[PDB]
Amino acid sequence: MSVNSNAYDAGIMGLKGKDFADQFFADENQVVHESDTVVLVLKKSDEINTFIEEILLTDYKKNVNPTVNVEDRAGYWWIKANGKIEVDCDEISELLGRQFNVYDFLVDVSSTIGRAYTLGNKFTITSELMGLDRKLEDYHA
Repeated sequence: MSVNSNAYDAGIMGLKGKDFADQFFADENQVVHESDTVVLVLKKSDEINTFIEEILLTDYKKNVNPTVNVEDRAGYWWIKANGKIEVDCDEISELLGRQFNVYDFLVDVSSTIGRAYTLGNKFTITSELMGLDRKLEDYHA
């Protein structure tokens, strides 16, 4: 009837504190087998923070692609996309140093998987190339 309860520090070191939760769900890092996904990681600084918000949600949300999904891991942002992605030159560069360049991105950062080619004002990074082996997908003897 009169069951008093005041915290659980007497058992928190065993109840919820001892349930081996660091061995239930892993996925800390899986292996990828021959994938044509568009990947590229950029340092998480006051630079990426803003530009990323714009660049992606501005163009990729308003009109560009529903993919270009970001993933926050240890500290840097994980920008992954399906098929191909393309960054505009004017949004980020504006906040990342107005009148900046285009190849600034994917030049030599943490990593940027995908072929980047710029044209006028807007660079596109591909990671598929339409499949280098579309007709040679298989060849034996």
